Amino acid sequence: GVVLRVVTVLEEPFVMVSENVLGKPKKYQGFSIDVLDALSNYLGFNYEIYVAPDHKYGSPTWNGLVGELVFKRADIGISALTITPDRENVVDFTTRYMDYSVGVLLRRSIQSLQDLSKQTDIPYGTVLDSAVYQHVRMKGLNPSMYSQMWRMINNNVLESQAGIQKVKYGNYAFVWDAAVLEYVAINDPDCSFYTVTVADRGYGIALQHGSPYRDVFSQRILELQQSGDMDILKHKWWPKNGQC
Amino acid sequence: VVLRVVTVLEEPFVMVSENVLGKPKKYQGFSIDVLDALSNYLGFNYEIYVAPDHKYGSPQEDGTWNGLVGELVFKRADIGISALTITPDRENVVDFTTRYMDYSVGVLLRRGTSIQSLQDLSKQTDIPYGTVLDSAVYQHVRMKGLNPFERDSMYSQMWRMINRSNGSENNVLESQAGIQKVKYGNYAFVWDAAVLEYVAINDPDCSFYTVTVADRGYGIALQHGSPYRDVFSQRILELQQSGDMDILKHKWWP
Ligand SMILES: [Ca+2]
Ligand SMILES: [Ca+2]
Repeated sequence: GVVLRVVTVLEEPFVMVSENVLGKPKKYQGFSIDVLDALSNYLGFNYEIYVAPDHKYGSPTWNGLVGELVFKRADIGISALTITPDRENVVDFTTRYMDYSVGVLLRRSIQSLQDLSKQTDIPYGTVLDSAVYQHVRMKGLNPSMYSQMWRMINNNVLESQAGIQKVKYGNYAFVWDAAVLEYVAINDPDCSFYTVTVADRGYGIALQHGSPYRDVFSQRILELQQSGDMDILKHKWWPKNGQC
Repeated sequence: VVLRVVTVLEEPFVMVSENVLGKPKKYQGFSIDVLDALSNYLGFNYEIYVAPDHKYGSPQEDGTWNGLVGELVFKRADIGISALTITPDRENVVDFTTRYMDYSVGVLLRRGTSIQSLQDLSKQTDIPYGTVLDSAVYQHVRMKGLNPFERDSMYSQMWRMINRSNGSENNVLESQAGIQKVKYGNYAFVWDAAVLEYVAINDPDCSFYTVTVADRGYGIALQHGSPYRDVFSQRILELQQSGDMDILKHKWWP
């Protein structure tokens, strides 16, 4: 079984450093890693993991993870990497292995992005100029809550843990990646958070443009999705089975 | 050049819009708009033709595919368009673009009832329900209702209703059959939500009303190793992320 280069980007609980002890090789865990193992175990290929030098997903030459692929320094790119047209142009993606959504972190009355966007008592924002910021903008100016969210968000934003922390010790809701948020919520030592749809796109696995693995990879991903296995894997990192 | 486009009639994905003496048929529909979007951007032209066997395609015991998927495997078509879902068995023999819309299972009911979900429909027996015998939905239901490793209470019920006599009681053998059974009798029809939705909307009497999540997606099938695969996905990604797709979607599902 040949060895493929896997480049990742830390993002809990998608890709995390599970082990890093002086004198030992770094080990990783997480939903994205599980999917890589499900594919490696079936297709019989092996691998070595390394993080994107800049800890960036990749923005237009290309930087970050996508860049590592465009410059053929990697073979696969496992991370909470969203499938977008620009990227799909420079690299090749599999099928989405999970749907990407925008969520809101609240502090222990709001129950939906709709309520969050009808009230003001609780200011709310995201990470300035980020993917989510642009998403709310783009939607907010279309031609019916997004418009009231943009009117609001567009002062109140910031740049990620800062937002997480705002909600914790102050009055503020944080709009951001829902899977990330949910994990943050579930695993909070004091259980001070609760989260609150739609899917504009999805998380993918990138391979270098014209890779011969894309096809069989997508097959295996679809099979894990349609068989119900993805869910067995999703519950491991996102279980509404207890704690908070 | 001109690309051969195969398809399967299905409302509102692909329908006949124009068919009048001494003229070539004209098709319309959500899937048709998407195809046009691709056609205009990549600037290619096509000629539409329907799946010889009116089926999306199943792996036949000869070791070859029939239906639409089959048209691509035998290189008779270049593009496959319709409410075709991206599935492992399929993607293994043909190349799919990224999904262009999500596929959810839904339920068609008759005005007067108050079933809020598949969960509810599952917890009552007063209104018998079902789907198409041996269809995709039939399988899914049987699969999740039979699984012992993870016993889904909902699907278990769903499953014992569907096969109440091995399928003779509540299953219809054609889409139209189940739809009409809801309207003229005591029956709930479990089918493709998008399809049932177009039917709910446009019912002349508004005697219908519909009600899950999605594990699949409808995709554009191309032939194994198609050169158009990558580029086709790029623009679908574009239409979705740029709210455009949502407009085409409000077109047939207002
Ligand atoms: Ca590409
Ligand atoms: Ca394929």
